[PDB]
Amino acid sequence: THYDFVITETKVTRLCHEKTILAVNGQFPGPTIYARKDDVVIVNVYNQGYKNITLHWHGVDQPRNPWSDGPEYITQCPIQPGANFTYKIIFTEEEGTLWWHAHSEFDRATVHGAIVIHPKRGTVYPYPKPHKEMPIILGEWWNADVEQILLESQRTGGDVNISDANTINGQPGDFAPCSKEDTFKMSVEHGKTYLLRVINAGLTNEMFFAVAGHRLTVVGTDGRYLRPFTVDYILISPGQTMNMLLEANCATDGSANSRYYMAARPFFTNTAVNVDDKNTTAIVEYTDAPPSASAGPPDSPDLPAMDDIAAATAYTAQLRSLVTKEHPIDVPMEVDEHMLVTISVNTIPCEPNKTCAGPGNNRLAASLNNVSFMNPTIDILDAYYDSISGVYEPDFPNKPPFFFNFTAPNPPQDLWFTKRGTKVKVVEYGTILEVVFQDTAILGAESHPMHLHGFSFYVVGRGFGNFDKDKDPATYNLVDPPYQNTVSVPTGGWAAMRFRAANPGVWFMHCHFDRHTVWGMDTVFIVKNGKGPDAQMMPRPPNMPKC
Ligand SMILES: *[C@@H]1O[C@H](CO)[C@@H](O[C@@H]2O[C@H](CO)[C@@H](O)[C@H](O)[C@H]2NC(C)=O)[C@H](O)[C@H]1NC(C)=O
Ligand SMILES: *[C@@H]1O[C@H](CO)[C@@H](O[C@@H]2O[C@H](CO)[C@@H](O)[C@H](O)[C@H]2NC(C)=O)[C@H](O)[C@H]1NC(C)=O
Ligand SMILES: COc1cc(/C=C/CO)cc(OC)c1O
Ligand SMILES: *[C@@H]1O[C@H](CO)[C@@H](O)[C@H](O)[C@H]1NC(C)=O
Ligand SMILES: *[C@@H]1O[C@H](CO)[C@@H](O)[C@H](O)[C@H]1NC(C)=O
Ligand SMILES: *[C@@H]1O[C@H](CO)[C@@H](O)[C@H](O)[C@H]1NC(C)=O
Ligand SMILES: *[C@@H]1O[C@H](CO)[C@@H](O)[C@H](O)[C@H]1NC(C)=O
Ligand SMILES: *[C@@H]1O[C@H](CO)[C@@H](O)[C@H](O)[C@H]1NC(C)=O
Ligand SMILES: [Cu+2]
Ligand SMILES: [Cu+2]
Ligand SMILES: [Cu+2]
Ligand SMILES: [Cu+2]
Repeated sequence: THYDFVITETKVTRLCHEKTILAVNGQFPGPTIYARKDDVVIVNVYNQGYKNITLHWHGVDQPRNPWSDGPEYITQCPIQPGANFTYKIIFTEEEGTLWWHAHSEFDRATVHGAIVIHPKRGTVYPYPKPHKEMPIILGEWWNADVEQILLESQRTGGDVNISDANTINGQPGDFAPCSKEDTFKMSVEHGKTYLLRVINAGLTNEMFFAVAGHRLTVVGTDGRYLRPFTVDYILISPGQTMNMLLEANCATDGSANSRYYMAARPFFTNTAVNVDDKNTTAIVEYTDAPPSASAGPPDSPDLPAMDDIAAATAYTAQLRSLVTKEHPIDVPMEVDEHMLVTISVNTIPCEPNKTCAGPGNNRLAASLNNVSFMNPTIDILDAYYDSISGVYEPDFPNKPPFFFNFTAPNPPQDLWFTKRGTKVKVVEYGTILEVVFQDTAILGAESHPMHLHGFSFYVVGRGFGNFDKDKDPATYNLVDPPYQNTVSVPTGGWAAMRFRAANPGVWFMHCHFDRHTVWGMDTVFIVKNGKGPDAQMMPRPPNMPKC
């Protein structure tokens, strides 16, 4: 239950391009954290790299413990080069696959890895024990330094350059230059069942994923078991994890191919904007098969087309929490407070005496309820703890300031603009929230993977168009809604979720597309202390990084 994570400058080559990246213990992707349910894991982080950095344990509630949550300028100031910081990871309700990643600038492009939470001693999976288990991390690679990719977009105000490759476990696969020799491969035996722990650690796109010749029985997401269902492909958004069983029963007598492509490719609908639409591949190989069976290329799966919204919708519609005596559910039935949160990509005016590259030669930005989040220089949590004025404003609104036909295509150019601010939403301990995410069509309808630190939540409804507060709740799933930490909000639509705010602390909420995070598609919940020691935020650790 103890790890040393040294942030290292590491030389890595992909697509024949060598660069120095930040990595953890010289590994890209980084090491897997292994835990069992309810473990407490300690990670000593030594920053031996060239820049400020933080780490985040994605999907771990961290009850009463925002100090170890990681988001830069939200719960901590950064770990400076040459400094260290000890994170305490408190696992509670989570069982399944999570992941960890840098939470500073675009550093998670290379600084990320898996978290595996096994059933605790004396318990077992709700499904037959898989023969083997394999993390499958989907990601992106840029040939350029990712710091330079970010800085350039900061300077121009235009869109972030697309990645040069999509990757599986850091490897682009068979169809990228200088990549076929090191394509990720996994061995399977006929008749055995394998648990694929799929993590979308990319920065930019939701992804379709499939394995040629093999159906996938999805059994969990975001650390919570799902009602099992079997499919030919999945959709997975950045931030999400999805666990699924693969049954390796293809013929090993030579009558069938012995190699099958695992493949992923974006789900992306904005036909106006560029995208890294390159597929990424890995190989599932039946090892106990004759050498003649691997003669030709591996079989390829049918992936949905990149703009196939129906295929995305059809996968997401199947997600339901597993509800059993061993795995019960607690859907909040009586809501204390409703929020409607509009999600938009925006512009702000270009700074004086400069030309910008965003829409209308303005600067790109993003907003929640038309507030474009701006990081403070004293982190929110310290400001909250020490009652430091002039850092944040506790009046993030429950509703957008101006109602309009949110999802009507091509809104007028005046609706592009937003306004920066550092606003948070303060709630009393135990408040039951229904948060309805509403995509707008400003600068293009787009599916946003909204993520809440400190909590998972029940996704009780979703639909296309404008959420109707007087009709859509009538068909909410209040019985077994999926319990997620990151929700794919529909393209040009809405998603409703509920949770009890019973974790005292300072909790970031943001789109898990990093470009939208930096552009300001974020806010913060401050959950006040309740009554009782168990409802008290932990005290500040002695060696928090200085601001
Ligand atoms: C989001 O906020 C921006 C900035 O406050 C709003 O844009 C302003 O709109 C008013 C008229 O309502 C103009 O007088 C200002 O000049 C605008 N500011 C600009 C263009 O920077 C925008 O209307 C809001 N959008 C919403 C609420 O959807
Ligand atoms: C790395 O992080 C540190 C801590 O946030 C930054 O140092 C602070 O910079 C602000 C300017 O915004 C000063 O007001 C503080 O006095 C600094 N605190 C220190 C030095 O402890 C530093 O700027 C960051 N580096 C980069 C490149 O962003
Ligand atoms: C739909 O919102 C976007 C608009 C734009 C428009 C950019 C024009 O400069 C870019 C984006 O990044 C991929 C967006 O996510
Ligand atoms: C880590 O940082 C602390 C300062 O907070 C320092 O005292 C210590 O020597 C550093 N190195 C370790 C713990 O190995
Ligand atoms: C981003 O892409 C453009 C090509 O569209 C290229 O000119 C530019 O150099 C790229 N930026 C970086 C930092 O590589
Ligand atoms: C991936 O893309 C390459 C290049 O377009 C294509 O030849 C190959 O068939 C694709 N693979 C799959 C599994 O779709
Ligand atoms: C900077 O912008 C102002 C306002 O548009 C303009 O009057 C001034 O000439 C500019 N400075 C230059 C071009 O050096
Ligand atoms: C809102 O916009 C949609 C899409 O154009 C349109 O079908 C609908 O009629 C509009 N609703 C109202 C009330 O104008
Ligand atoms: Cu995350
Ligand atoms: Cu998170
Ligand atoms: Cu986050
Ligand atoms: Cu987004």
